[PDB]
Amino acid sequence: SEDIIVVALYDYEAIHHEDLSFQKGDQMVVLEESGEWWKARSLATRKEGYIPSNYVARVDS
Repeated sequence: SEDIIVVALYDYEAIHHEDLSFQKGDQMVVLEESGEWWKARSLATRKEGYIPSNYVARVDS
């Protein structure tokens, strides 16, 4: 029973309305699945926005 939580493997700063700045070793949950831009919620701040999946890793935690 996996889930849609990913981890940011590199630092990234937001740049839009529902954007999200994560870090090189951050953890975020995904709210929906899409192309390379996934919408997730950063648990470190309970916020949520976009995150380039090309520099992230999907996991069930």
